[PDB]
Amino acid sequence: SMKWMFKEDHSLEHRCVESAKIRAKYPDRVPVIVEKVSGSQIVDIDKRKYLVPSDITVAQFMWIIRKRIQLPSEKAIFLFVDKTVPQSSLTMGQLYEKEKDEDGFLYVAYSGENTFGF
Repeated sequence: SMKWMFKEDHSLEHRCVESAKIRAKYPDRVPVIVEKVSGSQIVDIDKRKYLVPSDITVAQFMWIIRKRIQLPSEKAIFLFVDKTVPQSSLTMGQLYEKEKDEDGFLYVAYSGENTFGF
């Protein structure tokens, strides 16, 4: 189970306000929080917060993260949104609706292994 440092760093209200602010200013983009699955071997990521157009796919977003942590192409990465790996043909906008947190953000976990959940 993920202990999100973004959630320990900011209160529920804080997160609710800021996500609503960013969604009002940029309604065609979805706010994303990215943290590494605890105990996974993969390198930690330098950038945690992401504002991405709802027109891009999950496969495209994964490339962004892969490139961010400079993961070799021959190494796997798996995204988790609430213990389940999301469909790569899905758009971040479609994905936002189904998996958005109570606070208005989309939380994405990543790992080098899919032993984490479903």
